[PDB]
Amino acid sequence: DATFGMGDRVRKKSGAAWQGQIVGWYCTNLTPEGYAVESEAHPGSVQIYPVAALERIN
Amino acid sequence: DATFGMGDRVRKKSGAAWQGQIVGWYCTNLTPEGYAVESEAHPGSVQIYPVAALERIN
Amino acid sequence: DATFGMGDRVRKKSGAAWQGQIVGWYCTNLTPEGYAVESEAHPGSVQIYPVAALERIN
Amino acid sequence: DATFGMGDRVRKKSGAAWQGQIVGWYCTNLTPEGYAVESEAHPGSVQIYPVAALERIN
Repeated sequence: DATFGMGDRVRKKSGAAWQGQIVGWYCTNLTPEGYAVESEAHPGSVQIYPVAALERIN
Repeated sequence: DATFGMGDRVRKKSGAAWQGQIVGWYCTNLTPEGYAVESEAHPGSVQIYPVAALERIN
Repeated sequence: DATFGMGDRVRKKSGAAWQGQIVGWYCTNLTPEGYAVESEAHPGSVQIYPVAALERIN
Repeated sequence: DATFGMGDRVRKKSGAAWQGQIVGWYCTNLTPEGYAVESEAHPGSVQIYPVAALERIN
């Protein structure tokens, strides 16, 4: 079952930074559980990452 | 209700090209209906677009 | 000649937000003058945009 | 000095696929030597990667 849900606040654990709300999901063979995250600093900009790259915060 | 479903083959209508399968979805205020599309030419690479930017093909 | 130089602080004019420093450049037929911009809120994350999408700030 | 030049044909070595021509460059602390690559399959679409992720082909 899904690690995050819509609206969870998450950030990238390492490397390039990103922080904001879960706004969608995707699934490919390379990334069977991926999420779309809308930046809380840059409204409207969305980046997609594998679940292993993300952690939930407050 | 959703314009596309998982696995639909879609392409960008104009501007930068992209073509492949729907592999997810996202929703923000700027893009209330968006999709993740995995390239059929470049497996594993995914880009996200608003529904208005995409059209279904075969 | 180039509208921006390395290190200029710029933001997206409209739509999805982005703000930070110019860190590179690109040129294609669709985007003959494009820039890479590293977010000032999310260090390490870089997005690329056409010059017409960007404006210089302080 | 730079590993690639404008117009070199390159591909991603591993993970998500990408192949096409070098069309620009970028430099950040996380990625001190990065390149913009326009897909040869999807004209106009550009992705950016660190040099270590790319290899030159024919």
